[PDB]
Amino acid sequence: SEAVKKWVNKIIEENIIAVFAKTECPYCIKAISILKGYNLNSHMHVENIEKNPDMANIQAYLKELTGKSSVPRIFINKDVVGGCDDLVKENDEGKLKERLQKLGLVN
Repeated sequence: SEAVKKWVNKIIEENIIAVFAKTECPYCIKAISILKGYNLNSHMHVENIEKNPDMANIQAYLKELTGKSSVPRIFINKDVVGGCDDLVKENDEGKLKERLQKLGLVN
């Protein structure tokens, strides 16, 4: 409960780019690949919450934070990006690059 929330928080707060994912999910894989395409590997953490005894608790907390329980769930500098579709929209429309520029992750 408190333990789960603290664990999720630590992932989000200690990594500039935090992705919560599940096993063999093409939208998780696509989102992570897009982010690595910006050379973000050094500041990215991917957590597979399907391989976790508390998956449902984690998903419920992600829904409390973001409005959705599904993965992938993507945070950038603690800001909610959302899922892969949200990432695609931001990427295509220049918003992702702008985010990353403000973080010094992209020129």
